[PDB]
Parts: sequence; C-alpha cells; structure tokens
Amino acid sequence: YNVFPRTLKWSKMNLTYRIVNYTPDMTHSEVEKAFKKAFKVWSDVTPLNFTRLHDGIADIMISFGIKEHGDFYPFDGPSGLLAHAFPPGPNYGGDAHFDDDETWTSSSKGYNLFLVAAHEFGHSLGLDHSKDPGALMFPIYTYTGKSHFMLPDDDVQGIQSLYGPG
Amino acid sequence: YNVFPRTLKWSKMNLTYRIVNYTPDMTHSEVEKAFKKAFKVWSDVTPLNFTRLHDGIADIMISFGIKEHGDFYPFDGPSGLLAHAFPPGPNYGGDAHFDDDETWTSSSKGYNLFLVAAHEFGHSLGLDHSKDPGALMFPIYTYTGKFMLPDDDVQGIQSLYGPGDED
Ligand SMILES: O=C(NCc1ccncc1)c1ccc(Oc2ccc(C#C[C@]3(O)CN4CCC3CC4)cc2)cc1
Ligand SMILES: O=C(NCc1ccncc1)c1ccc(Oc2ccc(C#C[C@]3(O)CN4CCC3CC4)cc2)cc1
Ligand SMILES: [Ca+2]
Ligand SMILES: [Ca+2]
Ligand SMILES: [Ca+2]
Ligand SMILES: [Ca+2]
Ligand code: NA
Ligand code: NA
Ligand code: NA
Ligand SMILES: [Zn+2]
Ligand SMILES: [Zn+2]
Ligand SMILES: [Zn+2]
Ligand SMILES: [Zn+2]
Repeated sequence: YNVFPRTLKWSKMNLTYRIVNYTPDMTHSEVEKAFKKAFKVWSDVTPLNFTRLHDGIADIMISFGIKEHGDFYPFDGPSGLLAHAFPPGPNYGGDAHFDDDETWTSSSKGYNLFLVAAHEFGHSLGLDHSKDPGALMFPIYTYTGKSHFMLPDDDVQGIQSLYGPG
Repeated sequence: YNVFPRTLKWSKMNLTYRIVNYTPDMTHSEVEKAFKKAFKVWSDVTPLNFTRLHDGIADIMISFGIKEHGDFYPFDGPSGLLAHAFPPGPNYGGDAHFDDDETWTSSSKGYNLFLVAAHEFGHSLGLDHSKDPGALMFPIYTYTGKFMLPDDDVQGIQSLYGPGDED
C-alpha cells in the first residue's frame, strides 16, 4: 500500500524564498523588510537560515493574489481569510499567499504584513494552529502596537520540537 | 502548539459527505446505495463514521462531471481516467469526482459505481495507489460481485486510523 507521505519538517536547514509580486499598499522596501523580519522570527530560535532569491524557483514562493489565484483555494475578498501557506515539501510546499483584497500595512491601519507573514511562515515550516490564545500560531489576528516583537513560548517550543534550538 | 501530522489524514473520525449531483446512468437511490456501501468498506475496518449531508459543506463533496470541471484533474471522455479524489485536507481535500463520460452501473456492466467509489474514497481518506494487483487501491478496474476488503487495503487504512472495534 501507499499513503500520501507528508514532510513534517524541511530536511535541510538552509531555505530560500522569493517575493514573486507586491501589494499596492506598501512600498517594495516595506514589504521586503516585513518578510525578512518574519523569517528572522523563526531563524532566531532555530538552526534555520533564509536567503532571498530574485528569480527562478525558491523553496518558499511568496505572492499576493485575490479570489482564484492558481491553487483552487480561492481568497474571499476583504476580511475573512487573510492568507494561507502550505506545509514543508516540494512545489507548492512552503509557499505563502496573501489576500490582496486586504489592506496590508507596516503599522496598524489594516493588517500588519509582518505579523501575518510570521504566522504564515510558521505553517511553511511545519506548524499548524495553536490552541493557546497567546500564540503567534493562534488563528486570530491581534496587533499589540509594541515596537518590539517577542516570539511567544508556545511557538518557540513548537518550532524547536521540529528543528531544535539554534 | 500543534505540528502537522506525518501522513495526510483526517484528524477527526466522524466525517460527512454530500452527493452534490447525480449521473444520468443510475437512479438516485442506486447511487446513494453505492456510495453508502463504498463508505461501509472503510468504516467497517476503522473507527471512521460517515454521515450524509443533503446540502451545504461536507468534508467529502461528491460530484459527477466531464472534461474541465473545476480543478487540475480534467476528465478525458470515455475510459482512461474514470474518477479521482483528493487526499484529506480543507476545501477540495477529500472530495471525489467521477467522470460522467463513463457508464456507471450497479451491475457487472460498464463500471460498477460501488467498486470505483470504494477505491476513490480510499483516496479521500489518505491512501494512494497500491502496487498489489489484488488491492482495491490498485489503479486498474476489476469487477467482482461476491465484499471483502483485501489485506493490503486493510493494513493501509488501519496504519492511518487504527482498527476501530476489532468487533
Ligand atoms: O486567515 C486568518 N484567519 C481567518 C481564517 C478564516 C478561515 N480559515 C482560516 C483562517 C489568519 C488570521 C491571523 C493570521 O496571522 C496572525 C496570527 C496571530 C497573530 C498574533 C498575535 C499575538 O497575539 C499579538 N502579539 C502578542 C502574541 C501574539 C504575537 C504578537 C498575528 C497574525 C493569519 C491568518
Ligand atoms: O481511473 C482509474 N484508472 C485509470 C487512471 C488512473 C490514474 N490516472 C490516470 C488513469 C481507476 C481505475 C480503477 C478504479 O477503481 C477500482 C480499482 C480497483 C478495483 C478492484 C478490484 C479487485 O481486484 C476486485 N475485487 C477482488 C480484489 C479487488 C477488490 C475487489 C475496483 C475499482 C478507479 C479509478
Ligand atoms: Ca515551495
Ligand atoms: Ca480575505
Ligand atoms: Ca474518462
Ligand atoms: Ca472537502
Ligand atoms: Na491590498
Ligand atoms: Na490522487
Ligand atoms: Na455516464
Ligand atoms: Zn493560494
Ligand atoms: Zn494560520
Ligand atoms: Zn476533479
Ligand atoms: Zn485511484
């Protein structure tokens, strides 16, 4: 017999990403900084390293789209679903899509891209939703307004259960 | 926290299904009986339970269609691909599609819906094709009209969901 094998975790520590396209709502620089800081969330507590590619295939392909955008998990216009990401593996595995019918921001007027991205990359790296209301992996958006981010312990313990500390 | 499981499987044992539309070839009652029996192939050897929903959103949406029918697995007319079903997951995951350019039957003629649906629902539950020519998950159609799930499929499905009541 055969089952559909999943990859619990990436079998390599060095991962690439590519920003395929960009939201209208933020400058290229603000989007780049939001994603780089979202990766640093997980690279700071694990041996994972993340490198940006500008062209060609990367492990984590990042894009903005609306409605039906090429994977038959369509977005739903403003609100509701904000973004989704696929667990580790080849092709669509690791990839992260953000609903460009939301308003993305570097601050608070809209959904903070960094926070949402750091959440989605937890999925890309093999975390499902937490039931802990204080977790980054909790499936509800909250914005504290604090200038500094600290990864909650629940997410630290979940990511390290896969990859260990750095 | 929660990690994703090692195999694509359902994280709940109570699943729902919806017959979204029906083939011209058979009565609604014949179709319902075929799918109900096809689900019993798998519930009989696991702790899984299946409940029919008449509308709205079920875990396993079942539909009949031809050619391009809204995914990356378009059908291809008579024979060839007979049906397909997505592995467990949200949205289209679990769903089962049957090519209505085939002739579906409740007998030995054309393709027996019960048999093909029992195969497809293996996929809906997380089994891929088997290499064993004796298996239900073998990707070549064979009619039988006696039903015992072959051992390869039993071991496959129980590796994911356990045996349920060993009865
Ligand atoms: O799409 C989403 N939800 C709706 C949905 C509807 C249907 N299916 C799936 C999801 C969704 C929601 C939220 C998403 O990302 C996020 C999830 C959690 C947070 C958070 C948080 C904090 O509480 C705020 N501080 C203190 C502790 C943590 C971290 C910093 C931020 C974004 C990402 C996606
Ligand atoms: O579409 C199909 N194959 C062609 C194809 C597949 C994938 N990509 C392209 C084409 C296809 C073929 C068969 C399908 O369902 C079936 C697969 C196997 C069987 C069987 C069988 C038996 O030997 C007969 N008895 C005794 C032992 C077992 C179980 C009961 C029945 C239906 C379902 C789909
Ligand atoms: Ca990928
Ligand atoms: Ca949305
Ligand atoms: Ca066909
Ligand atoms: Ca489904
Ligand atoms: Na937008
Ligand atoms: Na399949
Ligand atoms: Na038909
Ligand atoms: Zn998508
Ligand atoms: Zn999420
Ligand atoms: Zn289909
Ligand atoms: Zn098959």
